[PDB]
Amino acid sequence: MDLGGYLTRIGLDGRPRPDLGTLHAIVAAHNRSIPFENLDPLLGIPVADLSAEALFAKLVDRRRGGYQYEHNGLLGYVLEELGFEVERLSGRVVWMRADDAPLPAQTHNVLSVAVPGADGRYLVDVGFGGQTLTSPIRLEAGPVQQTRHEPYRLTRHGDDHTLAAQVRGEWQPLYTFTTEPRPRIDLEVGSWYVSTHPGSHFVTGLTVAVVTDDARYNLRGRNLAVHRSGATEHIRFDSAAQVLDAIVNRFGIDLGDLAGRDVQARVAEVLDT
Amino acid sequence: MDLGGYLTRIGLDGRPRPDLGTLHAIVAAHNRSIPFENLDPLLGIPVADLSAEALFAKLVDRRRGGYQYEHNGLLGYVLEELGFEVERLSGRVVWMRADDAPLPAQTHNVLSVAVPGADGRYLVDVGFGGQTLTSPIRLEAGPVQQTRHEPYRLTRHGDDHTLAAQVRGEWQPLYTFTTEPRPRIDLEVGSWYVSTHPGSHFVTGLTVAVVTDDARYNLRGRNLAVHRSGATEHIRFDSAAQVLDAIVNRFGIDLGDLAGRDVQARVAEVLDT
Repeated sequence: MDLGGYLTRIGLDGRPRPDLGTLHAIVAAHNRSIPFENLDPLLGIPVADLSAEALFAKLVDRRRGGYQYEHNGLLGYVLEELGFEVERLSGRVVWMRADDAPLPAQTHNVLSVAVPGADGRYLVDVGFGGQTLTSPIRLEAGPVQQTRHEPYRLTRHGDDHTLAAQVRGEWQPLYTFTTEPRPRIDLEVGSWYVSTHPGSHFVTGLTVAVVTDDARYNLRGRNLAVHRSGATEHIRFDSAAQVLDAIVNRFGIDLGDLAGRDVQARVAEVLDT
Repeated sequence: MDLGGYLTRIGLDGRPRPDLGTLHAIVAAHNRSIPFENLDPLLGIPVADLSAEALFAKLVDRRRGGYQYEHNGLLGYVLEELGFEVERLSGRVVWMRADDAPLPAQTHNVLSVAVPGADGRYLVDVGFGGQTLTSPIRLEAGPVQQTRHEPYRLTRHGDDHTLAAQVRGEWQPLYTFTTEPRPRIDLEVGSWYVSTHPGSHFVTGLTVAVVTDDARYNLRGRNLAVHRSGATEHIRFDSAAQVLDAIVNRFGIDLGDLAGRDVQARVAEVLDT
């Protein structure tokens, strides 16, 4: 594949080896280089094709970001090519959901990754957005595990795992998942739903995110949240133009890709959704 | 009156001539260089002495900021020494007060400045905090006047003037005042009230502010608001430690003269007040 293109995109060079050190370095570089964004579903463009060709073309060659299926799909292919053993998993997002809420749809995709020298498996997820994992963690229920940012924890009931993050001193469940490997088509059916259902969070508004060594950035509509050590920031943009400026210059997304779609007018509709 | 310390403090040099250009330059330099702060009243230290000796020693020599009486007190002495003619005025703060609110106390102090060779007088106020005037304006009721930032406007009913600012598109009355010149003692009585009454805004919590060319900054307790072109920001500090960090490193306040008074514990008490 075009790993050279991917490695350049994320600010690495040369062929890295399939070891744990490389896994950490790639996750960190991906985190800071390729943003989470849902401009395609926002603009009525489905995310239907999760092939390597499609994902490299968009997230690497066209300097766009993507959402969960695009991020982890891409990284899945990259890690495989490099020599890691990769299974694609699906999950249900429970973030900020009430204790008694209906069961969510399977709308997430994460990776279970092994190094050739079988020291168990690692959860890898660079596609959850602003609160995405910034390190690989051991796919092992029980222990609190440190990362490049906040502590995270896996717990399980049978094969139903829950990933939680310690967000500003408070533990928050993010999503649940099983370890049953999923074929690409089942991920594509999920992605069709998330990118086209008129009630989908990723159809009804705009989410853009990126994570640097120092901070998590998460834009929803006009509202940019920043979580840094010791402080939160909330930046409220006045209008769609400022949002578009942030998209291009803060988040590094080329909107030339979306010529003739009236991005600015659609962003205006979702400032507060 | 040595003015060299003051001029260095605000990032100017030499001896500027008492003209309109100098008045604009000094206001702008003061705005960015000496912050609004009420650390003394917060810590039970009254602001009682508005002599040149007291105000220069604190706001210049000790690299502290100050509140309304200290700012406009200091600038009044500076402007007189340079060859301007200065009257000190008092006023009542009406910002965000209901139409049927009781009459406020006289808690503000502003300057009416005559520039040699120029008609009329100029309102100068570098002590109102985050929304303080960033240009001198003509002390003339009626016309909308441009500043380095937003438009401001004086209006008059009898001898009571109202200063208003167009804040993010909305006209907001800030304070009322008369043009009766005030003796220092009457200002000191006001400052005694503002710095010692247990219900005073400047006794019950922490207020720090500064204004740069690009933004207005206003901190209350743990909450920093920023108004800039196209956006507002709200930064929430985790604890007093980060607030003190901001006081020293962002606002440039030397806390050395407060050694031995446990500034951090007092700030901790008022993060949410």
